[PDB]
Amino acid sequence: SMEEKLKKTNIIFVVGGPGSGKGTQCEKIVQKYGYTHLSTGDLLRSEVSSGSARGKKLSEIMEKGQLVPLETVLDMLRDAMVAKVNTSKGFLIDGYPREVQQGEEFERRIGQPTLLLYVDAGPETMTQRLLKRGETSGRVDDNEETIKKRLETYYKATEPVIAFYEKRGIVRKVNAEGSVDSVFSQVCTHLDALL
Ligand SMILES: Nc1ncnc2c1ncn2[C@@H]1O[C@H](COP(=O)(O)OP(=O)(O)OP(=O)(O)OP(=O)(O)OC[C@H]2O[C@@H](n3cnc4c(N)ncnc43)[C@H](O)[C@@H]2O)[C@@H](O)[C@H]1O
Repeated sequence: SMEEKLKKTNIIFVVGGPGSGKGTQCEKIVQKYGYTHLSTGDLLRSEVSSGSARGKKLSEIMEKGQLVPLETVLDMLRDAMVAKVNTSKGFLIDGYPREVQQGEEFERRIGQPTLLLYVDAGPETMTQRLLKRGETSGRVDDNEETIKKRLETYYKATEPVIAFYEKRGIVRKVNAEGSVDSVFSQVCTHLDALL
């Protein structure tokens, strides 16, 4: 089973706000440590690209800055894991869990996290990076009004996730401000402590 195989492979939740640099940092973790980077947003956007009726409904939700329903995103993530479970040296789950129920369901049905890497940026920094990214086409959810809704959703639903895992004792926090290299230096100090 999935649950059985995953007991021998580390799972790291990587959680931060929109434009926190979480994805950027996950790609550097892959380069250095050779974990599997799975992004729920990337999975959802591929389904938009497919032009399915579901992709249509997903673009509407993402373009409003809201959370896709839990079962839809958890099933896609699960499939992505099954596809790599026999070769993976470890999983970086980027952008899930984004609400407390998402963590509960994942742990009940898939597996338990070793670590939550909290990429902690301020909202002014987040807004700057997303407005900058929005100067090129490709992410229509970088619309300035959608940036605001994404930040609101993050503080309402996603910050409570950090506090939950903090109590459990698995949170390692990095200051997400500064250069990519300076943020990654912190990430490495924490990962090198365990890995
Ligand atoms: N679990 C879930 N449940 C329900 N719905 C879900 C879900 N997961 C996703 N969704 C849906 O999908 C949507 C999109 O989510 P995501 O795919 O996670 O997109 P995001 O919040 O923009 O983060 P992303 O990883 O792309 O960007 P990053 O912070 O790396 O920042 C990248 C930008 O910052 C720049 N940057 C990075 N580090 C920098 C640094 N140190 N200095 C300057 N710029 C930096 C980069 O160059 C780049 O421009 C959600 O809003 C939601 O609707």
